[PDB]
Amino acid sequence: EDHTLVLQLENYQEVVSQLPSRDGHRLQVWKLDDSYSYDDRVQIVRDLHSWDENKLSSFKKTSFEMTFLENQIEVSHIPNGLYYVRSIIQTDAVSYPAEFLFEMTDQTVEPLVIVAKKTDTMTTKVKLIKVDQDHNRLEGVGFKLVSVARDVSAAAVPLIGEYRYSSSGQVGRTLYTDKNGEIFVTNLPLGNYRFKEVEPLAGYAVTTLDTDVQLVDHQLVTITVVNQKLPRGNVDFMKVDGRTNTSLQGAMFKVMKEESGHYTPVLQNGKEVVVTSGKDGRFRVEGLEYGTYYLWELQAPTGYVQLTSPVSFTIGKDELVTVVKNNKRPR
Repeated sequence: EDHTLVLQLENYQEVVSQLPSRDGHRLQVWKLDDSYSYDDRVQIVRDLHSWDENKLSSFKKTSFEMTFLENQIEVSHIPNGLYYVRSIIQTDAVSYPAEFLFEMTDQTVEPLVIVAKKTDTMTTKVKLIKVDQDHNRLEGVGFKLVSVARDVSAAAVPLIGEYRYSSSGQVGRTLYTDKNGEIFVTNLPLGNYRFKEVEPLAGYAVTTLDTDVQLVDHQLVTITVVNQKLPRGNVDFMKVDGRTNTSLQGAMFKVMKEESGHYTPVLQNGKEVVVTSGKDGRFRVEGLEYGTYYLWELQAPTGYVQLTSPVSFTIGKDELVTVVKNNKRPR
């Protein structure tokens, strides 16, 4: 009449981590009548599998206190009997369904140890495939996943591991393509989702920021997102006095792109790109993807006025050296 049952679970540490409280849980059981034998456990468990209250109506429904210890659960103060379990844990965050029988007799060595197999394992599944325009797979591209309600990005989706929904998971994560270009997410609730390409790989331009996906059942949904690999080019500059066309040393610029109304620094060789007109007026930007850029003037040549706006330039397939003119400060 005072037995303890020890339950070991799949992915035990992580499941526990997802529990609000390790304390106050109960194990729901049915205590079987004497027409049932533990010798018949395979067939019993099969015969009770398809839920029907008419299969259970003769049994005594009860429950026992559980505790989640470090690597296993203990279930406390269990009388002698033959007991059926359908669920070990069932919460808003975590479900651990499990169908088995256990038997306590006066001969039972304490504790009884059962390694419980998780049941009800089908899950939603979505696979994102990231490619370039020739369908090479792209590794290391970052996405965030958001759910969608009536077209709006309703929430950042919580996740654990790599990558599985959990309603008590972390909402702040960027998901990154693997060596096969793939992101794989399981157990998302049914519904409408959007993968947002928040972190493109340099050299590959975003075609569509958002890629929508709808999970209506448990069948794999695969979506393919296409990036534009951009060629690279160079530009030679020469800083001169605009009246005399003689070269000027010491004009400093930061190279920038524009994004959403502000200038942001171009990064190359592990830093922001700064260029300085040389003894001959010359400077240069090399490599650097096709697109539109700006020379943001940090410092004018001695004796010269600051340019009134940054110098725009476009790198593209289409002068041998681009001349940048400076006006001598009258004063």
